[PDB]
Amino acid sequence: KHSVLHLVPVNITSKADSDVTEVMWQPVLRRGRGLEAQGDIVRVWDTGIYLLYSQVLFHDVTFTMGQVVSREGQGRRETLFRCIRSMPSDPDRAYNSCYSAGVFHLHQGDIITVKIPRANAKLSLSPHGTFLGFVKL
Amino acid sequence: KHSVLHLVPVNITSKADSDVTEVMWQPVLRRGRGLEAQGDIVRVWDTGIYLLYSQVLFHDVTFTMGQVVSREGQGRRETLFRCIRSAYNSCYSAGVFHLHQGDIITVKIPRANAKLSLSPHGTFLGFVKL
Amino acid sequence: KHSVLHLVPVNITSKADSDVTEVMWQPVLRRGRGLEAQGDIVRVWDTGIYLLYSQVLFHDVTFTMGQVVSREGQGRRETLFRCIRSMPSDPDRAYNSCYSAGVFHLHQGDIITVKIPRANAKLSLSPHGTFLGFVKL
Repeated sequence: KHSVLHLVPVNITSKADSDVTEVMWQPVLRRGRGLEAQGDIVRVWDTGIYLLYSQVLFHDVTFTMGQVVSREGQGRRETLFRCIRSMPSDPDRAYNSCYSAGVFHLHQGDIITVKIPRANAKLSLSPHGTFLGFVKL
Repeated sequence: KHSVLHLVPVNITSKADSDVTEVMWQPVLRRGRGLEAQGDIVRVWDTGIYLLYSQVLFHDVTFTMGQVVSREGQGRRETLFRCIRSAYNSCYSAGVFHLHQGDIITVKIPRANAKLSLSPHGTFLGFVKL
Repeated sequence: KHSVLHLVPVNITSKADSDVTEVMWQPVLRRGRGLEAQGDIVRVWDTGIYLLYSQVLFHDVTFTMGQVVSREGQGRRETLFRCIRSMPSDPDRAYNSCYSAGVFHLHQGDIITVKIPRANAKLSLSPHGTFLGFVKL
């Protein structure tokens, strides 16, 4: 039976003079031990091929938002995929979700990140609006 | 072999909405018998972990729309995932969830008389047991 | 171990009087031989049930936009799924990734196309923004 992990937000973080916002994740479903949430990143322990999906629900008013999913490993940062979505100007209509997913080879030791490249991004903590998960294939 | 069900619309529903618009679903691809379409709902007969995806293609032009995918089991109703958006506009989302025998799955658009497309390649619903 | 294919864009074909734009793909992740990328289309050699996903990032503004994923097989073309957005009013608010995916029975001898139904559509060739993939289930 395949290893899987579905994660939802506990809170959002944004370092001082960075222009980055990330999510502190918590597991709500887990089978197997190939994956482990460790705060705002997810560590891979079992080398192999994984379906990886990300949704973020944005409430920002700025031109465009979108999250970047990348894998740190082997001295590199590699971008796996990115979701881009344009935002309305009207602020009471800023409720837009961005879903992307793909299949990628991950090695044990790799760190997976989900970054939104603005500071203090207005991201929903709602577990059904913003989430992240994994299925070993 | 993984159990699967891929479903496409046959119709929408009734005037007075209770603030919701729904879809009658027709299976066009199946493997295994642990999932069953019962009109506007899908029943889960085999407890397990499932990929569940949903797309809805809107013709409408209002506030926000999007769809709410939920499960109701022994006692309690629970939102699994949602797609939100602000003349043709598709809204896709998906996730992996633990579904229980006896579960009713619903896909509800939370507005009255939403104009939804019945194109089987614009609005659809699916399950893969993992 | 399930067969898989993650593909990224090498180029865009678009015939002078055809109203359509296609993507030439190349695999960056491959397991098994049941699928074969070929010019602007993917051939299916191993009959089965497949998860298929597609994202396109559009450079275009002022165009109602999205992609069509289809198969040709036993005599006739068939639309599997599409993604669609209205991407008009404001040109500074145009960028949107369009993602869709589904599970489909593919037959040996099937060609899989991703098409944008407009002449000379401007797409990002970015492998993080535009991609196609397959997982046999």
